[PDB]
Amino acid sequence: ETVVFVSGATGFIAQQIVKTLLEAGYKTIGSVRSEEKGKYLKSLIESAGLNSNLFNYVIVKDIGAKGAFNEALQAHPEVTVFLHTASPATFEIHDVEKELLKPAIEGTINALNAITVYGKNVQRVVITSSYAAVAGFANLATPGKEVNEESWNPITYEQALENPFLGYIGSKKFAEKAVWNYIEEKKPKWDVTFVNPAFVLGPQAFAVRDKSKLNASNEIINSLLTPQQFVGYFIDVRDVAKAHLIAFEKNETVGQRLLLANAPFSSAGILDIIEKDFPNLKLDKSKSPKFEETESVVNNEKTRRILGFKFIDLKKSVDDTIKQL
Ligand SMILES: NC(=O)C1=CN([C@@H]2O[C@H](COP(=O)(O)OP(=O)(O)OC[C@H]3O[C@@H](n4cnc5c(N)ncnc54)[C@H](OP(=O)(O)O)[C@@H]3O)[C@@H](O)[C@H]2O)C=CC1
Repeated sequence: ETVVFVSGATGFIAQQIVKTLLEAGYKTIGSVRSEEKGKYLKSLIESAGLNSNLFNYVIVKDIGAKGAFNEALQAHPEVTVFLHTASPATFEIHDVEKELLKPAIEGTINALNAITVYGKNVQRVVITSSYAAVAGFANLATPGKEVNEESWNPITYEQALENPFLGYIGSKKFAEKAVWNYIEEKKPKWDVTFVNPAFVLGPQAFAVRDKSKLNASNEIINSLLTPQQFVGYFIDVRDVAKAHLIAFEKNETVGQRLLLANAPFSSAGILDIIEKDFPNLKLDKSKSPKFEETESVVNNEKTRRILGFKFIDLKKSVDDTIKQL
C-alpha cells in the first residue's frame, strides 16, 4: 500500500535512500533526468540482488521547473509518500538572487504545488533540507554555543545575497522556510518532516562511475586521494538514508526536523585515518586548517532517540569510502 516517490533518484544521497527503501521492501518510484539514467539505476538495482520489480522511474528533466512533477503524479496516482531530495544544480554564479536563492525557493514551491494538486494520495512529504539551515556559519557562526532541532541559521535574505557561498547557505534556510510558509498558508492534507544533514560522507549505494571525482561532499575525501580542507559535522550517507525512512514511517516525526549530524571532523583528521588504514597510499600534505572553534555544538539527542539506531563513526565511513576506490 505504501508507494514512495524519490526525487532526483540517481544522486548520492538519493541512491542510498532508494537502496534502503528496496532492502526494506518498499515500492519505489524515482525521478531521473533521462531514460538512460533510469535504465542505469534499474540495472544497478538488478545487479545488486534487489527486487527490481519494486522500482520504477519517471523522467523529470528539470526538478525546479513549474509543474515539473505534474505528469509523474498523474501517471502514478498510487504515491503515498514523496521524498523531495534534490534542489536544481547551480554552476558559475553571477546573480546570487536569480541563480541561487530563486531557483531553490521556487523549486520547492513548484514541487509542493504539484504534490498538492496532482498527488491526491500523498500522506507524507519528507524534505531533504540541510544543517546549513540550523546553525550559523562564517561571521554568523556561534562557536561553543548549542544548536538543536529547533535552531535556525540567523542569516537574513539580504545577507545571503552578498556572495555565492552565503547564497548557498541562504538557499537552504529560505527553501526550508518556504515549506513552513506553504504549510501554514495552504494547509495541505499531507504531513511534513525535514531531514537536515551536515557534511555527508560514505560509500556510494551501488557503483563507481568515475573514481576520479565523486559527489561534492565526498570530495572532502577524494581530494585527499586525488586540497581544500574542511571542518564541521559529518554524517554517514547510510544514516541519512535510514533517517528518511523513519521520517515518513513514524507519527512522532510529523513537523519535526531530524538533525543528521554525528561527530566533528576535519580534513586533516580524515587524512590521518587514510594514512593509518591504507598504507599503500602514503597521499599528500597540508597545513592551513580551521579549528572547530568556529562551529556550534550540536544537541541532537532528540533526533538520535527518534531514529533509534547508532550512527556510523568517521573511521568506518572513511574506510568504506576508500574501499570502493
Ligand atoms: N551531500 C551533502 O553533504 C548534503 C547534500 N544536501 C542536498 O541533498 C541533495 C543531493 O545531495 P547529493 O546527493 O550529495 O548531491 P548529488 O550531486 O550526489 O545528487 C545530485 C542530484 O540532483 C539531481 N539534479 C540536480 N539538478 C537537477 C535538475 N535541475 N533537474 C533534475 N535533477 C537534478 C542530479 O541529477 P543527475 O543524477 O541526473 O545529475 C542528482 O540526482 C542536494 O540538493 C544537496 O544540496 C543536503 C545536505 C548535505
